[PDB]
Amino acid sequence: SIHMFPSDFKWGVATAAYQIEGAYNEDGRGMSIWDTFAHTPGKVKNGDNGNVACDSYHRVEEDVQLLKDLGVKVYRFSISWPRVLPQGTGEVNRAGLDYYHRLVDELLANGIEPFCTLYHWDLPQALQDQGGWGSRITIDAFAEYAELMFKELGGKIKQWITFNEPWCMAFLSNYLGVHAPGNKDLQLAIDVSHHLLVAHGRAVTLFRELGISGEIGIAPNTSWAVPYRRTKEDMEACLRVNGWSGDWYLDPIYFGEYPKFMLDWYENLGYKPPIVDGDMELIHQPIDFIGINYYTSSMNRYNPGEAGGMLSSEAISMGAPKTDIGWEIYAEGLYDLLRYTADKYGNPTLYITENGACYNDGLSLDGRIHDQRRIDYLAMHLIQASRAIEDGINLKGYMEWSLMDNFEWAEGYGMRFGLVHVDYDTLVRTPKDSFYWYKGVISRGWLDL
Amino acid sequence: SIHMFPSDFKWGVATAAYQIEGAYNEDGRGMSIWDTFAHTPGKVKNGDNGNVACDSYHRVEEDVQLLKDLGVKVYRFSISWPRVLPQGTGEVNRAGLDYYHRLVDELLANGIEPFCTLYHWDLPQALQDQGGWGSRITIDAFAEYAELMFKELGGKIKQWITFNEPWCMAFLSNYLGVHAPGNKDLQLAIDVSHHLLVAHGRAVTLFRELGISGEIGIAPNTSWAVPYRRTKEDMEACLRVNGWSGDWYLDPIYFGEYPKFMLDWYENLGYKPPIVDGDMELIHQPIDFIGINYYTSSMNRYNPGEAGGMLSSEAISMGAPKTDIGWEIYAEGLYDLLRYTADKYGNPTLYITENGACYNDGLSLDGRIHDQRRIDYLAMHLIQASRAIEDGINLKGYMEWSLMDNFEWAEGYGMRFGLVHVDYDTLVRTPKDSFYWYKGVISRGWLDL
Amino acid sequence: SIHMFPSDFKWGVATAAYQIEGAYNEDGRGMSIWDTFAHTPGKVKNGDNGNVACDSYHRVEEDVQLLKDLGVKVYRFSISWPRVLPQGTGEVNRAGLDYYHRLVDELLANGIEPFCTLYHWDLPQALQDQGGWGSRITIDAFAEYAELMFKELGGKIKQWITFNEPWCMAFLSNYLGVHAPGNKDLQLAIDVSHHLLVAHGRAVTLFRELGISGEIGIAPNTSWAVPYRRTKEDMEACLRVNGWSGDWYLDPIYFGEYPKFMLDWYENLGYKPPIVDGDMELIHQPIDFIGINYYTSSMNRYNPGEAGGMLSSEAISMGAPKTDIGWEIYAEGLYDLLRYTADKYGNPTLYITENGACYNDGLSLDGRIHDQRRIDYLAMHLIQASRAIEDGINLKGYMEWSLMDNFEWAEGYGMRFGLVHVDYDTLVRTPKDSFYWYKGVISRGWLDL
Amino acid sequence: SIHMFPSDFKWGVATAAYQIEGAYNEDGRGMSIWDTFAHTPGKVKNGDNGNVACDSYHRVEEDVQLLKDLGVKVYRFSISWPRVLPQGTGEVNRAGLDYYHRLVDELLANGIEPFCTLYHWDLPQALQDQGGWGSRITIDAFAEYAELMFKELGGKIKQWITFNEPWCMAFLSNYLGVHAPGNKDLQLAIDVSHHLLVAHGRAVTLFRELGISGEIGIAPNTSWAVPYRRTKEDMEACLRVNGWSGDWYLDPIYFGEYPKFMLDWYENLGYKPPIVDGDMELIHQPIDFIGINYYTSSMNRYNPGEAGGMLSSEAISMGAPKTDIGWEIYAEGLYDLLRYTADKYGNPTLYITENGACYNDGLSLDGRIHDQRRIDYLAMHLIQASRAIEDGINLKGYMEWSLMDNFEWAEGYGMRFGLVHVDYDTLVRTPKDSFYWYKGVISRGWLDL
Repeated sequence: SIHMFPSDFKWGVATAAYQIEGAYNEDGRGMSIWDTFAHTPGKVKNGDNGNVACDSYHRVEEDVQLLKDLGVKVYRFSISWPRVLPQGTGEVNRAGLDYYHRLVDELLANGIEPFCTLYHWDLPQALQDQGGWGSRITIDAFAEYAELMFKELGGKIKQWITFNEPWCMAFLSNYLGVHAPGNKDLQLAIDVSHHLLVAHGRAVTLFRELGISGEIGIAPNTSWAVPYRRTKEDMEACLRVNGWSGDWYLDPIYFGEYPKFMLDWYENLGYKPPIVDGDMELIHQPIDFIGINYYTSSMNRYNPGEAGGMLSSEAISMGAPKTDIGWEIYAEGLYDLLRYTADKYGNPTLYITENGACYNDGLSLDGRIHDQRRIDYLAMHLIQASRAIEDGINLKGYMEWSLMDNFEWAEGYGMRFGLVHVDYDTLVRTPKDSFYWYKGVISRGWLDL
Repeated sequence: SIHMFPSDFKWGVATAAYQIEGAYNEDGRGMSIWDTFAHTPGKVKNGDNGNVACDSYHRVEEDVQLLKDLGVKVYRFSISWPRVLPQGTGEVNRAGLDYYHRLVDELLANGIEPFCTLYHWDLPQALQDQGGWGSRITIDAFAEYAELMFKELGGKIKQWITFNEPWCMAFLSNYLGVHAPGNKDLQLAIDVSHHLLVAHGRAVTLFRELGISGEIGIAPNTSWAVPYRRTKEDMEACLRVNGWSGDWYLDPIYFGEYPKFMLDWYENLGYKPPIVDGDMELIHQPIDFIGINYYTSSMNRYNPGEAGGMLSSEAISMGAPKTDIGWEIYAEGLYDLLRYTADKYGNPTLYITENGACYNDGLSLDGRIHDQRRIDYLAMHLIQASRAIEDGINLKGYMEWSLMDNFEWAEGYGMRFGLVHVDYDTLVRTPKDSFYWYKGVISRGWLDL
Repeated sequence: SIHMFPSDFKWGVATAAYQIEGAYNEDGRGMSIWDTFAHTPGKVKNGDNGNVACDSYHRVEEDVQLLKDLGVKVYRFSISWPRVLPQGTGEVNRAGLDYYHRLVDELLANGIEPFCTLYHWDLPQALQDQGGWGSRITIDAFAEYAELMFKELGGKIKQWITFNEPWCMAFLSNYLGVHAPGNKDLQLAIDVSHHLLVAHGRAVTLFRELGISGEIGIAPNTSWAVPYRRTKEDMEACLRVNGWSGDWYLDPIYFGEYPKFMLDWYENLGYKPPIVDGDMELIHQPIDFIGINYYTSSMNRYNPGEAGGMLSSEAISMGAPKTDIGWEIYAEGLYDLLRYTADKYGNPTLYITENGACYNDGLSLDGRIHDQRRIDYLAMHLIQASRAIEDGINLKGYMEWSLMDNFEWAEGYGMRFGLVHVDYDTLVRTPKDSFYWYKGVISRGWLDL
Repeated sequence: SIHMFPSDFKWGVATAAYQIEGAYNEDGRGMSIWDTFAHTPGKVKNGDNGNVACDSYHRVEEDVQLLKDLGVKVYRFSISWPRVLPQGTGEVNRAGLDYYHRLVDELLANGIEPFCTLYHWDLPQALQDQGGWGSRITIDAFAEYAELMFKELGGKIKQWITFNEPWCMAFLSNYLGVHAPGNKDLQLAIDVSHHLLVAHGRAVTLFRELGISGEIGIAPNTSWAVPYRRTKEDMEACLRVNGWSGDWYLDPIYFGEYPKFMLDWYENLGYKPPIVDGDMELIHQPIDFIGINYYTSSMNRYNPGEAGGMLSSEAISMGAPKTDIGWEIYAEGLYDLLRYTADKYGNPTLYITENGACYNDGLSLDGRIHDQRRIDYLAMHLIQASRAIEDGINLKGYMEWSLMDNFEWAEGYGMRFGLVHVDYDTLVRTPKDSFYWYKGVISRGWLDL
């Protein structure tokens, strides 16, 4: 069956600074909360860290070569805040900016549109020492940072993302303690969520004031959940899942207010966002697009007990196949999420800023990586992406997650999400079968599956 | 995650006369349309036929042993019409009835509840020579047949199914020409559908009049389809899918009228059911349960062109994993179908009379059949079955399709659906891993997946 | 493509006394030229002999069981002359006749038609000591032998073959010295050819006089050859190939004279058949059928040099695939041979008395013999057999060579021609995949290939 | 057996522009009907296209190196019409001509004789927009094209072929709709067949007028068929097979008239070639040779029903071994075809312009491709080629199909016909075992098989 895609569809791939760059202690780069976290014994699996990663800092040419070989039209990457402003504010490290300029220049020179992500969890340790995202001071620092990048790369980059996966940097980091800084405080997580949103709003305003042409948005990893039973309590239990991960950030931006149902939920628990008068108006700035980061979804039901958790929404195994990282495959969730976002936010421009599977396939004696499982996963989701477009949703692009295997945060290097296999011991890069497959999909513009 | 099942849940397994029995030309058994079809060159793959099959006719003890080893509480099987009435009517072949009595006695002796299926596509050739289901004469023959079985086994059997998968015996057989008799006439298929329904209604009436205690119903293989786009035309295109395969038979029974939308669809094409005055009232007889036969579902969209077919409903590949027979795995469709049936028909008693996967796994040098794929499939669907029960649907039982590998109709013996591996050359039966797995599920009454 | 076969087509399989029986020195059996030959160092590969073979002499029940499992309608076997008449003449060994009666009775009891072959190369050593087939005395001995068998088994057997593969027992044995007795004399080979024909004629006459109902014929292994070039000399070179192996025996029977072209060829070399006045008339007796033994054919060209040989007909490799015994696969040769025989001899009743492939496939760890190569070979030839029938040729039956692996004469036990695998060390018989395949072909009566 | 070949035998290999070149959108190359076809969803398997192919456009040196390593004396390639005349007529793209000049120069520099093929299905889309070969305008365009190439490369190339496989570009493309343009109209296919023949005749005339020394011919893929039964109707059914694919084109050229039997066949169906007065005389121009393209042949029989098709000639499976693309191996058909052509057309100069097998063998861990099946196939056919020469047929050369694996039209890249393995993902070329084998055959000039 032929799954068609628009002629002007933006095919791309994405990466993240700390996950691929390496050279963490070079050319005046300051430490980030992740350098600290990774260096802390017991925080990352096997004691892995992004010290070297894929060494992309010294392999701009190699990165771009993979990109032009893939035939990608858009490349999404992030800027390492500590690399341009080691202290988060003040002294500008030109050596860092030089790298990003060199990268962007190569991209442009090869017809690849840069999709820059300002913040991808690598907060400068200096700012963290001052309270990190828990302090409003960091909001100022981010505004300074954003303005700097807008002035530096704003003339070459016309695709900007303020924060990538707000829930992960806020709740998974400050509430669940799985990601840097590694705190376990619900209120703090809510504080961080509020401060990042204000920082975002201010960044959007600056983008507009600077008159720099292009688009700017935010990329939430809106968690999806399907109602176990057709009950009001189950549907609401599922609404809270996408509510505390996506709606919590998109609503203040689009409507100038946090989602009511979530506010009431937190309020009943004794939690409220530290809203300083004027904040909501700062956050309430029109953005050009929403970045959808999808990987999986669950089947939830209302449960007031421990099984339901803070959201009293218990997930129930569908018995579905899982990726090597343990996530269930529910391709239909992509369509459901896109449909939801399109309905609620007035069908704005949507870009799948992240979508991929974790499959640890290595090299066969063949010399190649036969990751059919990744191909199958991607194919299923691209079918849902095409479905959404056919269903009138404004999906303007798709960027599969991870160009190459990288530092998978707390999981270390064990989990592989890339199209290009990276042997971390020899740093040798070998394009997987999925690479060549995706290349063909991009070339054709359609899928015969 | 623990998927619970009611204490009184009827766990079972099913088979079909011509698919396992064998001894087609023994003890006075008359030929059926399938004996003829299978014997016709080019009709069945490799020229396979149910002459011997699994030889269950001579292995009653072996069959029952597998059943008690599995721990099954219910066993669904069918009666070979030509074996009890070689000419479809008149002379009663007691040798045939003896077999069924011996089987039923063994079942009862081992605490296994018989779930008898009167008609499973094996129409006596003698009746086919007179026009088969295209002639109203066959309706009389079936009424005679039903009455005979009700009087013979009615005292031991309290679970009766008139027709199994009406759409298959009607449309796939007389419209698509894939199954016996192998005709290609839409109107004829509609005629057959009407006549089988009248025969069903008359059989239900007889069941009531004979005062035989128990339950009686019909088992449709209601094809499921998911709307590609959230469009009225797509939703209607999907409604026609379940409409011409399930609603077309259940509506005349529950409401005393064919589904309006289907009537109009056929009418516009110049097709109408041969309704003789009084027929609808004969069909409109209350049944005790609905037998749900589920295996897969599709994703359809409206299409007036050839791609849409007669129903102008084009199926679009989900890119989902498929069984060895080529059917996509869409476990959620089970829940959707059960939910649909429960809503429309007043939440009647439901029994999943068929559900399984076609996986051709053979014996490993291990000596066992490691069919994890079948286990995974079953597990996923049982999770949906439990979901339905949790969602208030009256699902009272589950019977996985095929106790052992058998004659898969037009596919011959190549496609394996059973829990027990059957080597057709040596007729040796070896329980697969799925057998032992299902056994455990039945024993526990729940599933930890 | 469906290759149909007549409803009354005689499906069968064949064996040979010395190749399967065993018990060479039991129940008063006399030695044959093959017992002597095989016992002679250097005559048979590895020093193998038919002392035990498949031990079919003690396994009548097992033989017949394989036959009824195969679904064969006709079974062709041969009578061990030394087993019924140890000295070739005189004293009758009733113990031997008892075996054949027991075998025939079992066959008849299971609906298997016996196809008896009087002579299959096992000439009694006693007669060989008197000159063997080189002496006219043996003609008398054979007449006595034939009469004995006709009187003994004539009431149960209605299918008789006097001599099997005359060329092999004559030329390959007395001219090439590869088979028993192992002589190298062209004239002697011609003498033997003449004497066996007279013995045949006399046997046919006796068959008629005894009034025993049934059929009687001879089974030549008419070697086929295709003209390399469309030249008269090449066509004649090819005619001599089928001429000295088949025409040389069939012509005296059908026309009462040896083929002219062959007579002239031998005459020019100084060779002539020892025709005693009256002989040709004795040989010129009407037979009921011709037994065609086909396996392969070649591509020949005229060559007066050594490469052409005695017949000045040099074979040229077609580069075609070969069986494990080294014979090229030329299925079309079957049709060509049948067509030739049908044209020349007035389209008489034809029976493919031998056709199979030598494939040494053994048991896999599977426990089965996956001899797809044998299946493919048989299929190709059965397609040609069906072709011949469609082309109006009177082919009334097919008997694939070797029911089970046996003593392959000079090749010993190394070459396997059977449908049933025989482990010569343990004497265990295991039906190969070809067995089950052929069984299906016989059952259907057609072939979907 | 030694199969000898003449000392002056022209050993070669062949390729096709769109199948290997790549760089479809470079140096001003215009689109062809195949670029369009391949780019159309659902037209080519997996959505493959000749965009890159083997990238031979940028690898002239590599191509020639393989050629000199193979020891080939002749290299047959085709000119991409859209590459020299992007619009089919008018503006000459010198960049395209430069490539062909560079290739030809390298060939000549290494002692390799160029065998140029003007048309190999890649008709300029511009001409197709005007009706393509259905319009007589294209005849003019081809005449202009031919004249251009004759003037450009005529001084270096002395071996010219106007059209390659006329039946494929005509019937398979415009009647069966399997190849570009993809039409289904018998009359249109007949129109195209007529127009290409006129274009051919005009091209031959130009070749003569320009006084350019050398040879010029046409290469039909005359389909061969063997009579199932020795019946007149079957023989005629087989004559139509080679008649509508080869005789239909060769007769107007050699005799100045379409084959009578074919004319009558089409006429009875209501079809006639659009013969404009003077056309037959234009086509009736003496050619220097006939290019025989052989791969397989069938066994046909007369059949007025659907099974017989338009030609009422039903093919019957020989059960013979097949190549990986599904074609039966019938080596003898080569000899039969050559013999037929030699008899009918006055034994003109013949060149096997195409002959090879589709075997998808890839690299073993050995690092080499052990394609013994291709070697066996080639060997068998070369034996028939030698046979033809020995039989007095004027076979002056052999060119095995595909130097390297390439874009197999509608089959995409999945089917491999080359002597050199091409990994389409890495574009790495690895000589297969067949390469080294063929090299040896060319070196020796004979074959010991």
